[PDB]
Amino acid sequence: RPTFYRQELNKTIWEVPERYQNLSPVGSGAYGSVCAAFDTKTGHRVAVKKLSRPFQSIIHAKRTYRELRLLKHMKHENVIGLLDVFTPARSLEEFNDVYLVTHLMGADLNNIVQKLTDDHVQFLIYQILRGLKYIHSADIIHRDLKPSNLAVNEDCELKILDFGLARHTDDEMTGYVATRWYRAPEIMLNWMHYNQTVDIWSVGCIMAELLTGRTLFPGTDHIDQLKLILRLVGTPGAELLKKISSESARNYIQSLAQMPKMNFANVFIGANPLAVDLLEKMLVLDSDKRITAAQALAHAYFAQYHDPDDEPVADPYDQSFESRDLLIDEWKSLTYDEVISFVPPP
Ligand SMILES: NC(=O)NOCc1ccccc1
Ligand SMILES: [Cl-]
Ligand SMILES: [Cl-]
Ligand SMILES: [Cl-]
Ligand SMILES: [Cl-]
Repeated sequence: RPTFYRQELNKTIWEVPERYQNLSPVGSGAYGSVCAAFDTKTGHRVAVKKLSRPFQSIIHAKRTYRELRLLKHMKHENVIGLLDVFTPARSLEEFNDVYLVTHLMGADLNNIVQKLTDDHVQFLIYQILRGLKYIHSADIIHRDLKPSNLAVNEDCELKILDFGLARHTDDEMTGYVATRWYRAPEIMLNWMHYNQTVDIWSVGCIMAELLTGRTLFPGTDHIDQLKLILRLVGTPGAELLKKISSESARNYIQSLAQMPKMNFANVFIGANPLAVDLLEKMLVLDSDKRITAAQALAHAYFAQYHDPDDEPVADPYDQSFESRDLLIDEWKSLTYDEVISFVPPP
């Protein structure tokens, strides 16, 4: 066990191993607090998050376990990775606080989206799809891909962030808000059971915005956003209408006048024809028919970067716990086991 030291950072008591030095606050929220630090063992600048109230309810305790399970699994160049997890507790009986450590990320895709060449868009979207092939191979769905969740460094290298965090509230999804502009229509409106194809819709929205500099579907509310979507991709045919299980949602959609799919070459004026082709294969209303991440990596738009021998898949991820019912202290004991069993990366 390392030696820990204590200090108070903006009304919070932080107790961390000696290896972490020069702590300084970076952010706060309902989730907890974050500090930047220097890791003397590895030489990295790191971000350290102290969870707030990790075991205060069954829902909170299960969420803490979920976040730790997801972060411990992710071992890919284009996905956030866990550098360390620790607790000052010396036994399960005194276990209360959880600290998570990752690389310090500077800019997200907002902080750049600058003047992006088509070569920049190729490389950025290639890296998102390489990370998604990995995530999807483990049956993990992100559900919240947007520019603020994509970290980028000075060399244009990209990582996908935000796994296992608290679900977005109803009020966070209301009105003229980027928290909804990238969501697939079937999850925005609870049309049906969704699956991993929801993430490819988000990639299409991100790629369009990198090419134009403008939000693709900046709706002022759920219904305005759906109208913007159907104007571009067309109203649904009877094939897709069958698959909408909500009779109420089906009824509403049929109340709208029918519209054909627009010509994407006239929407994305001047863009690479191969980029236009890929956007048409991502932004398909029927999720059954969207291109997958593994398929999109092989599209000609990425010929400069595609290497099928360096696009790895994930180890299997057992998420049977998600359907399991447990008491607060049982979720907490499961979390404790995962803290003490952590093996740092090479
Ligand atoms: N869950 C997730 O995707 N990231 O949260 C882990 C984390 C965030 C900031 C600083 C240190 C660790
Ligand atoms: Cl130490
Ligand atoms: Cl503790
Ligand atoms: Cl965003
Ligand atoms: Cl597993």
